[PDB]
Amino acid sequence: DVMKRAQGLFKPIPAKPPVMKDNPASPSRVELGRMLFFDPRLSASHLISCNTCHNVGLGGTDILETSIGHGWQKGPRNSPTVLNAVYNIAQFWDGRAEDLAAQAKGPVQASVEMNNKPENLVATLKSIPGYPPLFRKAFPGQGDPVTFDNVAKAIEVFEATLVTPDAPFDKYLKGNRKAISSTAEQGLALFLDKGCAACHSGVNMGGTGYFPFGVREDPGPVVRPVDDTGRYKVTSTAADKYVFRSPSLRNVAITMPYFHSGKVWKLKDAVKIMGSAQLGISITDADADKIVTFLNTLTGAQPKVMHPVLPPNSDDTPRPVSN
Amino acid sequence: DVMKRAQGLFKPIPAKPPVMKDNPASPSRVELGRMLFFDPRLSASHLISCNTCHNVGLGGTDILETSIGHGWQKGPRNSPTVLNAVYNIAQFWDGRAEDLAAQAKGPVQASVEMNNKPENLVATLKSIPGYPPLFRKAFPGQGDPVTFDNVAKAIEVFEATLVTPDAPFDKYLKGNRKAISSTAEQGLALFLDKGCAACHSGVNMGGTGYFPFGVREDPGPVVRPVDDTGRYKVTSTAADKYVFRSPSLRNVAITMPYFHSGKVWKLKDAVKIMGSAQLGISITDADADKIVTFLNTLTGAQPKVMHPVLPPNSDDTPRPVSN
Ligand code: HEC
Ligand code: HEC
Ligand code: HEC
Ligand code: HEC
Ligand SMILES: [Ca+2]
Ligand SMILES: [Ca+2]
Repeated sequence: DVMKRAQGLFKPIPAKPPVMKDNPASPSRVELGRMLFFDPRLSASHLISCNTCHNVGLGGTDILETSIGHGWQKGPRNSPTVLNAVYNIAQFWDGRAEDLAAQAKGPVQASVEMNNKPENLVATLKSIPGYPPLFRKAFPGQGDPVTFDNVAKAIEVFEATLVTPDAPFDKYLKGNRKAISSTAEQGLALFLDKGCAACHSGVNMGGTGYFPFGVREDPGPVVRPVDDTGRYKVTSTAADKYVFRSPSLRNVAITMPYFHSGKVWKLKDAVKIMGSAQLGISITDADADKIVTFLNTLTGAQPKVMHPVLPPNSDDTPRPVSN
Repeated sequence: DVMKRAQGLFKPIPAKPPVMKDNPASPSRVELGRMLFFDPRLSASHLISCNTCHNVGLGGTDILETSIGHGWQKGPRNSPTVLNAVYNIAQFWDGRAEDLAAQAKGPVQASVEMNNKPENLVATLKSIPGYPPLFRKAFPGQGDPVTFDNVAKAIEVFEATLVTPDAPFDKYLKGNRKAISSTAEQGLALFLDKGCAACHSGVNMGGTGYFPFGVREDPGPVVRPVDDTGRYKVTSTAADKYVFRSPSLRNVAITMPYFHSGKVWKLKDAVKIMGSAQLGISITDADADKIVTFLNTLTGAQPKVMHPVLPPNSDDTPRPVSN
């Protein structure tokens, strides 16, 4: 039976946030991470926060082809969702960061994203009187707790709470056959039988390893821009050219556009391109429609996040830098 | 007694949101307005929402000298707080919009702010399947409820909930003498005795009328940029040159920088400039410090807003425009 086959390849998202080794999630550290995720003072301009590009109301992404950051500069890649990102084997589309705490240091410093630097960020947080007390509560064994590393750890334990349990497919995996429609179940059988679960398996429906984008056919220079060689830039290993981490397909129906280039807006087109590029098949329009109906059952409960009330500047807070 | 004098000039913010005539606040219409306030699809770029420039975590402002909108374009004016704006006599620093619903049509259309147009906004909301149902619930007697006017009305009844009761000064006005410090009470006596309450009175501590910025002395061409003649641009009446609405001073300690130009970062400097420019006095540093201690008692309870979960695009949703 397709339910039993699925139960051998995928797992539901747990209700409880996962534990980060060597980063305990106290109430104070998670609260601090939620404040920092929404605080645009993490950026040089004081205008961009993590929620700008990973909007918790829009599936943890920004619904753009590629992100726009400091100075209205467009980046090379589509912003992947923060939802469930804690269950991926590594972070970024090329897997270059080992975990969420390592990842968070990237956007802060990237000139086309937040355009900040660690020293300015620490000075800024130290100048906001309400922040050092919260760092002391969250990192109480440190003489100097307001550090870049601690910013990254706080944001990690907050992001570990941004999981989306209870999608209809997870209720199916727990044994409720009626939680998805017959057409969704036929999409699930097509997903399994065409081979998609090789690269999109486990608790996260993906995020499990590194694969060429174009195992069987080049997706072409729009969907796969030639200069973006993926993990090759990370490892300098020729076998990594055009290799990317598979994405988690959880919440894919609400995180358009698709692929690391953001050039494919319709989920049905992304499914057909995956069949061609990865599997050398031409998926029919009727089969692609059933697979999309199945992928729509992977949208989980969206987190319900209170927007933080952030502590005010002092007169010594650094002034925004917008150039 | 200074408490009795204050009770004759100011009033505390009511706990209940005020009623908007001809815009009833049903649960559905207020919920819709909260979704729209946080939805960056109100902008051409799909990246800017009202919360970008009126951040509910940062006192309802953006803590910049002047706002930056579409294309990284800097505007001429500092963003005033949305908190308590429902109690001002008119909206914008020049009072050119009669109420919050009229005001909301401005940022949507301004090329240096959201850079949208009404027809594109309506088409975009109609293309997001979850939005027309919510407009029907909020505006049930209309055959075509997804309109620009209705967007503005929904956002108005949401903004009428963004009031900040329970500041320490309001507890003092209700008869608790100990709710503010002796030094704050001395600041209050100085505020009254120097004449500041003529222009900063009532329920909102301001927002009550139109006054020259520079009754007694020109603040100079940095703090009062010469090309920004305030209400003169609205009325073409020469007596309105450099006339601006007085701001509400509620939450002023957390809404820096100050004045419509955003050029004065320190509240103590703004107090001294008000004494010179408006009253022809040189406030001493000790008196300015007591007045700032009093203004700090005007920070009320900050609203606790759940970030909305916004309905996803369809494949017919217009794609972002970033140029
Ligand atoms: C827009 C200008 C961004 C801002 C601000 C932040 N992020 Fe981001 N994020 C962005 C892009 C374009 C990408 C992909 C880049 C690449 O080279 O692959 C990312 C990636 C992430 C991830 C990885 C998720 C995954 O691999 O599945 C995470 C967890 C993430 N971003 C988190 C994050 C945080 C915490 C931020 C504030 C400190 C932040 N991002 C800002 C775009 C932008
Ligand atoms: C491994 C060899 C894969 C197989 C087989 C399939 N997919 Fe895949 N998928 C894979 C990668 C490495 C990526 C990212 C490629 C990139 O550079 O962007 C993807 C991406 C998708 C997406 C887009 C998701 C998103 O952008 O967030 C979808 C919708 C998707 N894959 C679906 C899918 C289906 C339905 C498949 C069977 C027909 C399939 N994939 C096979 C790796 C692999
Ligand atoms: C930044 C790019 C802005 C965006 C996006 C929005 N607003 Fe704004 N707002 C901005 C400025 C610079 C100003 C002052 C302009 C002037 O000419 O005076 C405003 C003003 C307001 C007000 C008036 C408050 C008062 O007079 O006390 C309100 C109520 C307001 N803005 C609300 C608002 C809403 C609801 C928005 C989304 C539709 C919105 N603003 C976007 C800067 C920017
Ligand atoms: C009317 C004649 C006024 C008197 C007397 C005082 N103020 Fe005022 N104030 C007034 C206006 C019209 C404005 C806005 C001017 C502009 O173009 O920007 C202000 C502004 C302030 C501010 C800044 C608040 C903010 O930017 O949100 C403060 C802190 C302020 N006023 C304080 C203040 C004090 C302490 C006064 C007595 C010494 C005083 N004001 C008098 C109009 C008038
Ligand atoms: Ca995407
Ligand atoms: Ca201000």
